[PDB]
Amino acid sequence: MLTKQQIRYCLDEMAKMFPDAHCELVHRNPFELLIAVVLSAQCTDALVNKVTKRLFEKYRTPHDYIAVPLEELEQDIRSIGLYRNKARNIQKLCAMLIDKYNGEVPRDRDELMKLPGVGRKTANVVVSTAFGVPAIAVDTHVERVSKRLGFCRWDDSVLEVEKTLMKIIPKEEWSITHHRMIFFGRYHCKAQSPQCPSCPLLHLCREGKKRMRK
DNA sequence: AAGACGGGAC
DNA sequence: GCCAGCT
Ligand code: SF4
Ligand code: NA
Repeated sequence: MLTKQQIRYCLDEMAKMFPDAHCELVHRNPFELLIAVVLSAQCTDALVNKVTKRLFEKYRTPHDYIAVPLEELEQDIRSIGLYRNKARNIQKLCAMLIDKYNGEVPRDRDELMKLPGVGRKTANVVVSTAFGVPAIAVDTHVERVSKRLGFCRWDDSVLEVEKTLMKIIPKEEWSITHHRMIFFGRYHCKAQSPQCPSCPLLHLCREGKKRMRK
């Protein structure tokens, strides 16, 4: 594992490759963000944006979603994949907003997790992006990056990764940091073929060196 | 707690 | 013919 100073180093380095890193899910309000992320599970942001482009014009409120039969909503998000559970989740999710959350989107991370299709990662993205509540959402790109660079053990839970990062990054930079990591991994340290050869972090990256040899 | 859910880049 | 998080 890397020292805290080296992880701070690494992050700072990522903050130079991606100064304007941000959430790529296109949204206009917390409600649209929430649906977007839910639709995100095991799916590219690019594709989600492609679909919500039209989806968010037909549906704009929790009442709009629960007004149509499951079938319809399913076809509206057919391209996404996992559209059955997602369609059922969204409708139930919208019902809850109405029944227990005064028709709005709750700003409490744990509360969000009560929503179907909304896990910790999803809940963290929402509080942080929509509500400014510092939080580190650990997703495929954050987990991989953390593990290859040695931010943590190759065997830690996403939760352990989250706690690890929280211990390091100042509360004030969790969100932005998280975003830079996503970018660093989505666009550089890519799962399929990482750009190790030109990686500013190859010098302290066990995964890079290992990949360079092989 | 493994398994089930279901367009794009090689 | 691997990559993008509830029961
Ligand atoms: S060296 Fe390679 S594997 Fe390590 S962070 Fe850079 S691109 Fe990722
Ligand atoms: Na949930």
